[PDB]
Amino acid sequence: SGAIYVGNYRVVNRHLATHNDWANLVWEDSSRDLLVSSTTAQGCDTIARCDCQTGVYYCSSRRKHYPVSFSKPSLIFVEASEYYPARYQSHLMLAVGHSEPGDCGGILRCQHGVVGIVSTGGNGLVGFADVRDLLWLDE
Ligand SMILES: Cc1ncccc1CC(=O)N1CCC[C@H](C(N)=O)C1
Ligand SMILES: [Zn+2]
Repeated sequence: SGAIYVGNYRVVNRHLATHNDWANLVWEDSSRDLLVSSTTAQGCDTIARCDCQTGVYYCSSRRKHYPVSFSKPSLIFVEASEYYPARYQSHLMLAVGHSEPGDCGGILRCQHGVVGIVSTGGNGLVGFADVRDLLWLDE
């Protein structure tokens, strides 16, 4: 689990969104596994605006942060789960690293700020849903 809080927005994995997230929906994209809901309180996470391919991610199944090299956001084939049939997920970044299903929502950060959140995994490869292109998160 996990979320990004920026301005009056909450960014979460779409497959983990709550009834409150859907009742205050701002934007959602099944192809990216992203959902953004509105908040009353103001968040102060910083979103990275860059093309960094190195960063650090939080892995809750190990209570540890790991440094990783990751690919640029792209369309990647993702196996079926209880939340989606087999499909291509867009804006996804892969790295060699550990993850388990409950790790979804852990933040990936570079020197510029928040890059994305864990969204997929398996076979020792972890995938992060990018948020750097969502320029509206700051206004
Ligand atoms: C994160 C993880 N790590 C290892 C094994 C398995 C997983 C879980 C995983 O990949 N999923 C399940 C939930 C929805 C995901 C999606 N965006 O389609 C795919
Ligand atoms: Zn960066």
